[PDB]
Amino acid sequence: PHMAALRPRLVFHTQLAHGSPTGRIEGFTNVKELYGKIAEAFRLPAAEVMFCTLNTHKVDMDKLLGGQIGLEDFIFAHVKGQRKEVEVFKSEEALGLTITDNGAGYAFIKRIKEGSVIDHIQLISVGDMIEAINGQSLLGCRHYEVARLLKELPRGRTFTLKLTEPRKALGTGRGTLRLRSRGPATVEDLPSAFEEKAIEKVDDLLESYMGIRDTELAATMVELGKDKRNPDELAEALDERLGDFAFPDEFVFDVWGAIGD
Amino acid sequence: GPHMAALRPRLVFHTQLAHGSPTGRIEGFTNVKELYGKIAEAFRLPAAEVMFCTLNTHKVDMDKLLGGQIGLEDFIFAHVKGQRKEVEVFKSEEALGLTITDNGAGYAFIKRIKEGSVIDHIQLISVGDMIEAINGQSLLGCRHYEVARLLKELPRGRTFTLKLTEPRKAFGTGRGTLRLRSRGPATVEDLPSAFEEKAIEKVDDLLESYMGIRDTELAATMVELGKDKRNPDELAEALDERLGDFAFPDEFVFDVWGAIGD
Repeated sequence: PHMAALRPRLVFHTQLAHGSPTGRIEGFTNVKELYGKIAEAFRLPAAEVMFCTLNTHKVDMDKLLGGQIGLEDFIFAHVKGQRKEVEVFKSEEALGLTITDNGAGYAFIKRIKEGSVIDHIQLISVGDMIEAINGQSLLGCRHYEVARLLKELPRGRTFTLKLTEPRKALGTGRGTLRLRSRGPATVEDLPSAFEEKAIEKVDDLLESYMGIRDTELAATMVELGKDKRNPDELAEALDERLGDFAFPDEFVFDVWGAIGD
Repeated sequence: GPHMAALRPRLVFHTQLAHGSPTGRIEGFTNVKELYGKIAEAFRLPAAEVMFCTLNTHKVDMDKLLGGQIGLEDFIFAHVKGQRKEVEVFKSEEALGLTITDNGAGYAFIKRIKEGSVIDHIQLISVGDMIEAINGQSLLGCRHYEVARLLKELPRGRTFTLKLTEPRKAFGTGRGTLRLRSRGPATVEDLPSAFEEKAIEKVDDLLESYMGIRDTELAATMVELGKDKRNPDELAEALDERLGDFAFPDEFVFDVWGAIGD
C-alpha cells in the first residue's frame, strides 16, 4: 500500500488558541486553505487567522506550524491464515523462542534467535500463533504459560506444535501531512533524526544571514539539496524558486555543508 | 478548551487487513479485545480471526507490534488577531535584535527577540506579534525575508513606527497518544519520554530473561506502576495488586526497580 491511498480523508481537530470548543476540518492542500477551513469552522473571516501552533495553545515558537502536520497511527490487522503442524526435536535446553500474546487469548512467536534449533527449522516463523503443544490446546493461555510449557518439554524428545500462520500478501512509519510552500501537499514519512538536525542547521543559517526563520523553507531546502552533488548544483536549485531571497553564495556553501553526512 | 480531556469527542482510527483490504474506520474500543472485535466487524469476519495488530506497516514487524499505545494526529491551535499596538522606535546603527517569520500566507510576525537588544528593551513588543505596517506602509502580503530586510535597511537615527497586532491569548511535541492499559482504563496521555521508552525496553528484556516472553504493554504497565514508588518494596506492593497473578520473584522486582531508574 502506498501511503496516500490509506486514508480517503485527512481530518484534523482544531481550537482557537485563546479558547474555543473543538472543530473538525479537512480538505486543504496548502496553508492558505488550512487557514480558510479553520476560520470557516469558527465563523471567522479568514483574514483573522495569524498562525498555527501544534499541540499547544501557547505562543510557543518551538511548536509553530512549520510544514508538517502529523497523522495518527494506522492499524494493520493480521488474521488467521495457513494452519501448520510441525515436529521439532529438542536438541538443546534452549530452543531459541520468545513468546508474546495478543492480550486476548492468542499467544504467538515474537522472536526466533538466529542459530537456534527453531531457526534451523524452516517451517516456523515469527508471527505464527501457537495453538497446541503435544496436543495440549493453548487457546486462552498467556504467553508465559506457553513459554513455561516450552521450557519444560523433555530435552531428549520430539515435540509437535500446532501453528496458525497469519495471512500475508528507520522509524515508526507513522505518516505526516507535508504542507509544501511551492506546491500541493503530500503525505510523507517523518523526517529522520539526521534530517531534523540538518533542518535546524539550515534554519540557523536563515537567521544569521537573512534575519528570518522558517522551518518549512528549511525543510524544503534540505529535501531540495540532498541529491545535489556540489554547491553549484545546489545554488542552481535555490535560484530556481528563491531568487528574491538573494542568497549570498556563502549561504549556499553553508547550506551545502549543513545538509551532508 | 485545551485540557487533554476536552480535545476530541471521539478517537477514530483507520485500519486494513495486513494481507490486503480496503480501509475501514473504527471507534469505541476501550481494550484490545474490543479493538479486535471492531476490526473484525468492519471487515465482516468472526472476531476469533484477528490474530494481532501492527502499527503503520502491513509486514510482520514485531518492532511495530501494537504494544499499548496508539498515537494520535497533531492538534491544531489557531492564533487569531487580537490587540492592536503602535510602537515608535529609534533606529540605531546596531541590529534591532529581531527574527522574523511568516505564516506562509502574507502575515509576517516576530519569532524571536534577542535578550538585551533594542527590541528587548521595548517591552511593548512581543514574540508572536505580527507586523502590519512600518511607518504606515502596509506589510500585509510581504514575506518574512522582505520584512527582515526593510527593518535592516531603516535609516539610522530616525524613529520608525510599528503597527502591530497581538494574537488573542488565553488568561516533547505534546502530541497525544491513546494508552490502552491492560490493567486500567484506556486514556489519552502524553507520549512517553525518551527515559520511559528506554526503561520499558529494559523491562521487556527482563520479561524475556525471567519468563521467556516479551510484552511491551506489560512492560509499560510495570514502568507506570513504579514511577512514583520510593523503593523496591513499594514497587513489589503495586505489582502484587495489579499483577499478582504473575507471581514475580523478588530478584525480578528488584531488577525491574533498576530498569526504571538512572
